[PDB]
Amino acid sequence: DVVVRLGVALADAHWVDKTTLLWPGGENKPIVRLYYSHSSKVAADSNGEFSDKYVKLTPTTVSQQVSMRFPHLASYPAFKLPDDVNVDELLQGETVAIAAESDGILSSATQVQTAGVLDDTYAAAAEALSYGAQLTDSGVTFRVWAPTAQQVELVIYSADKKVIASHPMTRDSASGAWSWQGGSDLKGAFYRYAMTVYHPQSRKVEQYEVTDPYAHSLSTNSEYSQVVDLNDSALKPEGWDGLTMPHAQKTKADLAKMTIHESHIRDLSAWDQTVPAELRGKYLALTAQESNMVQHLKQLSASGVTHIELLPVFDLATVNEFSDKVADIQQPFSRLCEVNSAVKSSEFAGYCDSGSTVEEVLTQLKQNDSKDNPQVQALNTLVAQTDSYNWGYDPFHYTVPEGSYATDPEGTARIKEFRTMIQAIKQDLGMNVIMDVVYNHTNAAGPTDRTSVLDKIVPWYYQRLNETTGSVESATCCSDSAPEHRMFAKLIADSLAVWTTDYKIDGFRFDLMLYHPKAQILSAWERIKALNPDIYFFGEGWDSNQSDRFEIASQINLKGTGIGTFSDRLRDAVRGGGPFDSGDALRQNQGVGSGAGVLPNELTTLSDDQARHLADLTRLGMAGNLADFVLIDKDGAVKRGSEIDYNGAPGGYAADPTEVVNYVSKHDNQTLWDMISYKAAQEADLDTRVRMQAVSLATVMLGQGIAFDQQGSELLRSKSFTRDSYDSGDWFNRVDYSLQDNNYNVGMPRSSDDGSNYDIIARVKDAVATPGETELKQMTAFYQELTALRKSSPLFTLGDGATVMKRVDFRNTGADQQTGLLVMTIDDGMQAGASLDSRVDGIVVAINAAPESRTLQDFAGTSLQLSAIQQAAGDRSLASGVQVAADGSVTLPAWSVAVLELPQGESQGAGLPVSSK
Ligand SMILES: OC[C@H]1O[C@H](O[C@H]2[C@H](O)[C@@H](O)[C@@H](O[C@H]3[C@H](O)[C@@H](O)[C@@H](O)O[C@@H]3CO)O[C@@H]2CO)[C@H](O)[C@@H](O)[C@@H]1O
Ligand SMILES: OC[C@H]1O[C@H](O[C@H]2[C@H](O)[C@@H](O)[C@@H](O[C@H]3[C@H](O)[C@@H](O)[C@@H](O)O[C@@H]3CO)O[C@@H]2CO)[C@H](O)[C@@H](O)[C@@H]1O
Ligand SMILES: [Ca+2]
Ligand SMILES: [Ca+2]
Ligand SMILES: [Mg+2]
Ligand SMILES: [Mg+2]
Repeated sequence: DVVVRLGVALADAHWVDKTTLLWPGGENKPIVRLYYSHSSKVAADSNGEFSDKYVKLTPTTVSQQVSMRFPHLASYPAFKLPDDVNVDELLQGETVAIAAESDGILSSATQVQTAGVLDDTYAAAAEALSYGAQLTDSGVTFRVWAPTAQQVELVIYSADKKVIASHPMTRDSASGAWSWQGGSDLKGAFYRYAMTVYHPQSRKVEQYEVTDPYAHSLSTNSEYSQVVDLNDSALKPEGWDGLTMPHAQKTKADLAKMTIHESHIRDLSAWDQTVPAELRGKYLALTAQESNMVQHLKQLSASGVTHIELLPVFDLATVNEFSDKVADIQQPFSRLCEVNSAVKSSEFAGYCDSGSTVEEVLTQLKQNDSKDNPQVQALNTLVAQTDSYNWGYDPFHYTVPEGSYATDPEGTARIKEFRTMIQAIKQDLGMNVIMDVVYNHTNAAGPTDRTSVLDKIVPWYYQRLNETTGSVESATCCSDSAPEHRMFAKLIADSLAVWTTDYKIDGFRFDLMLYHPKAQILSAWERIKALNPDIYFFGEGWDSNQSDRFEIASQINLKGTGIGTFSDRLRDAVRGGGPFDSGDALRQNQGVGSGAGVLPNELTTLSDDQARHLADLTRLGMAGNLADFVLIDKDGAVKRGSEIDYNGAPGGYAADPTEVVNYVSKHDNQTLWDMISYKAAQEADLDTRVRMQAVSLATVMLGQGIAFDQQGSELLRSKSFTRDSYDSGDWFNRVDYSLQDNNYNVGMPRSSDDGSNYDIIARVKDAVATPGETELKQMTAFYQELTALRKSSPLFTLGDGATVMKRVDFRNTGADQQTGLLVMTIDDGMQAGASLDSRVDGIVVAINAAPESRTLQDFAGTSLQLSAIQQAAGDRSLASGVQVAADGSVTLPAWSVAVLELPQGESQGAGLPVSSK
């Protein structure tokens, strides 16, 4: 045969199943071959010939199975391998697709992406097995999937990290998994997998030790995995096996009551001097029953907050778990200098031999901090490199608790402490627990990074790659994963199963769910429902550009599935603007909650029509953002929810309100208070802004969607205008449970991301006083009033979309509406069906997001009464000053919220029937 002669570039050939290669470079070329070398690079010798073995490819047509699996490759020129190819032999080393002209002169040569053929060859067999260090009756079975590795050894380490054994593992030909079976004496042992494996990024047969991707226990800072039996009673708090979910999640009416408090382990306790010092920033702070923080959460729970959602508490990578390598702001500046060489070489080096703590230094820097001298963030940006603080969207191991939140990060101790926290939240605080999970990316990839785990063990399989270059994509921020590949889908479901069964997690929030296939999220839900039939899944289902590779798990595509998604519709209508706003747009783009139209600031050009459009989105969201809900829009037109525009997209997208998570604040982007501070008119005084915060939250808390909120909205939480505070430390993320202030105006935010906002910040920042104890207590009262109202009646939380459509309506709609007045009715009368609430025949929710008093005549002649919960709050109520006249007319003061009711008599009454449209 013809010798190819006369280098390798890119990686645009795709070996997608046993006998199919997709490659643009082989088109119309007469000689197309797949060369391979076990132990070196497919390269030309001194002669210039390609002497490595090869498999010849013949042009062919893309099969239907291939086009279904990889629609983004379906137009690639297809080539067929001989049916007798030993795929397992080729996959052990480098493969290169080579095209040549009829004489054998090289036309192009490229590397091969093999994830498709790996799935087609091994995935079914490998999916039938279980992975990790698995303690059994007979002892232990280790198993790791590594279908391309040339060798795998199990390295066993002593407690002091001395090698005590290195065991060659046994490869299973059908699955490509490696196993090793031993005695029960290996319980508690540390271990890694010694890999000998070709990595296409380096084109080397690499040799390295890697922790177990199915690790369930770790040494300090995740350097070694550890054999554990999570069922061990020594790893459980007393009574763990009997722990029950305090809030039901079985029916859609159950789910709709979900009211989420999105929290972070350090944000909760890092500043609370009434938490024991040894527990600040730890899981166990939730057991400090006498602390300000825990007492505050207990009162929130009593008032109707039902779920704590935890920011990453799986093993993140971006905090060093070796305490001697970390300095926090409560510690001496001298400690910071000894762990942080960037500080020691900085303009702040003069503080190294001082006797001040870092937070004492930051405090003194506040007075002269400004846009022209952003020195608080200058020092804090250095502190952030070596402190204990990160949101943790940086996955190191998916199925071990984070070590730095434990009092002892070495070994199994963190498992019991994590469970002690979960038990404290459920049994002692009475709230369910949601975990934020981040399967959409890894912290790192490639053969060299300390935190690259999956991509060292099966290179180029667990990460999503560019079709041409083979580079790991970074749409997520970081190292994009590939949940469309079967063995990572399995890893995800197996991981969720441990969190569900062994840690008793009640629901899961999928970070960047839009990068997952719809089919994969649904398959995971099917598998977890077998373990916990009431588990709830939701996530960020924005529109993504992965739609060319598979049907994405988005808001639109999840309609009717029961998987929830955050809604950005009510969020942006009430907050104003969008997450991408910068500069003067942050002030111009007022929301319903900050007086769009009705209380304009000096920069906005918002029209009355535009303000009323935001109210349409807000009403639609209060009714659960349903595609088929019927309302009267700003022009008097009859519209389904899907016909209300949201930046060119159909606004209403859901089938049931339990598919919609409404919110006006979250860990991402500016806090609600900082948004109100950007947007409020200069003449809106401090007490008005507090009511703006409460009016904004009322659209969520009194709405039919699931209610979600940021830890501290009830305390007017500020991040000093920081938009993206993931690494902004204790300083900018502070929540003060002693109620002295809301952390506003503690220095200009990080210049790298908010520098473009310094001008507008300086112009708005000092408009009114910073909240103090009086305002914090009044906001907490407002907040607990809203959650208590939501909790008090099943009419707020109907759950079923058809039931919402049969019962929920709006008044003050159309072209003659009073702008900013949101009036929702919920029917419990005879035309709705059964009475769901024996105390009332109907409810009216009136939110007057306006600086005028408003009078309503819609309920004239009815028996309407102000809710007793709000009457009991007196002049501290959001309904303070509301008047219900004899004739049924109702007057609301400025910036007020009233829940009114028709009292139910001896039999079900007429109620508030939905108007015909
Ligand atoms: O150094 C790694 C990575 O750090 C930074 O990315 C972080 C984001 O800045 C931060 O906002 C957070 O992003 C997550 C959101 O909080 C979450 O709600 C959702 O939208 O997913 C995001 C990604 O998980 O965390 C990331 C990762 O730590 C930085 O911006 C990146 O450039 C950098 O590569
Ligand atoms: O991924 C890294 C990224 O994380 C954070 O950005 C997130 C936004 O904060 C968050 O609002 C969301 O953005 C979506 C909009 O909300 C939605 O209305 C629509 O426009 O889609 C947007 C995403 O396409 O998600 C992003 C992505 O996580 C963080 O703030 C960034 O700094 C960081 O770069
Ligand atoms: Ca940090
Ligand atoms: Ca793409
Ligand atoms: Mg960690
Ligand atoms: Mg009733």
